[PDB]
Amino acid sequence: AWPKVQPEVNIGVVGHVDHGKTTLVQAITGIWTSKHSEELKMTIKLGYAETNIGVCESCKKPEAYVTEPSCKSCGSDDEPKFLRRISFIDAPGHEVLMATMLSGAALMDGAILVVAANEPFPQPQTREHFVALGIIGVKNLIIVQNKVDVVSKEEALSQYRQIKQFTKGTWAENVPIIPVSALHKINIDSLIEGIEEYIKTPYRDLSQKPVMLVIRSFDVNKPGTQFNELKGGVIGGSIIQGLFKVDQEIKVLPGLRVEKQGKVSYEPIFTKISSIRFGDEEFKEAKPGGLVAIGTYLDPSLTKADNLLGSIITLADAEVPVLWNIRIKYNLLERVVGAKEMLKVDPIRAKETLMLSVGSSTTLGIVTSVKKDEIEVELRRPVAVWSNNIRTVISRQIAGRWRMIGWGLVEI
Ligand SMILES: Nc1nc2c(ncn2[C@@H]2O[C@H](COP(=O)(O)OP(=O)(O)O)[C@@H](O)[C@H]2O)c(=O)[nH]1
Ligand SMILES: [Mg+2]
Repeated sequence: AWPKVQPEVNIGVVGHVDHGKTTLVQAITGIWTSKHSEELKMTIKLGYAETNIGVCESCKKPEAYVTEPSCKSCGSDDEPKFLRRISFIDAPGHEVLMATMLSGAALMDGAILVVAANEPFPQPQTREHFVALGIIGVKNLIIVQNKVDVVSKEEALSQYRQIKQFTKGTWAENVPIIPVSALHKINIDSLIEGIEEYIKTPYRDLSQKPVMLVIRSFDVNKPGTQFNELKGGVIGGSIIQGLFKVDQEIKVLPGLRVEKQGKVSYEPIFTKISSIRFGDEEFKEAKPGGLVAIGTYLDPSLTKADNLLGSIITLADAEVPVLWNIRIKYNLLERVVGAKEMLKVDPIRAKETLMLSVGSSTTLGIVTSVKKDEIEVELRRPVAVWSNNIRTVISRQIAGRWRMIGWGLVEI
């Protein structure tokens, strides 16, 4: 029947708070995103909801589209044609969402801009998310008009107009607008069809060296003491490129922090892949797409606290520079994140202490020199630079709190 494969596409869900991202994700997948549980909390709150997509050939559209191995909803006893498993990226925070997208933490091959039909468009967060979408160059964008139930058939009209006008003269000039109610499960199939049409699975260079982004780490082992029965540490993450295998030898970068009297260094952590799993199904290899769990032979202490948070996984023999001093070609956002006002950002200065997030990593840095849009930065925690223009997000000290001011590309 329907096979069991890992997800092959990451689709980000963006849009202003209370507009219905989580509800939309639940509509498509049937999963309520976690782990926010009770509102709480540098841990990366990110929900990964998965589902398979299929087409009921014997049905017409959009009803032919299903997420379960049945076509009964269409009226056929045939089995649907499996297409692909999808992974959705959802966030509890607007700040968290911006930091994830701008730092290259939330790898997405396309996205979904959630827009409430009951609020004036575009809301501030909708704008900022749009700029974010543009910057990281996700062009496969579906704009979703949500909450169409609490609005007259003619108010969504006005909204659509506003959207299409907002997009004219931009790259999103031709991106579609699909109206639905996430809450009432209305016209969701159409959105699946659209997801199939405008957000296609990209070609992936199987040759490139394997890189995993560690977005979490932990200890599976239970409270009752195993006593030598202990399962090794598990690392959760997203694979950027290439493939990892079971039993494959890998290393964690930068790795273990060592301090020899004011002498700060990092030693790569070497281990073997004991297991791979997406969801609750086990696998043999792991490619880009979706959130993976990697069973290792690590001592569960090294991984217990999301301790290897902000790290990178590569093959053990891979030549990846772990840099202490980096160069960034940066840009300043027009608005400080989540702030109401205008041009309240000064370009980067001399001895300034910043907070840089490169991927899942977060470290303090000091600017040593600054050209125009070219800054040299010295870090308290080095960064594994696995490609040329990997991205970072920049925060400076304002009023006793870290505030995102810009973003940039690392250059070597
Ligand atoms: N009337 C209506 N309400 C909705 C719809 N979708 C979500 N809501 C409500 O909006 C609130 C915010 O939903 P949520 O999914 O948490 O939004 P997000 O996570 O901020 O995108 C929830 O209390 C829902 O009850 C919709 O399609 N119609
Ligand atoms: Mg939510």
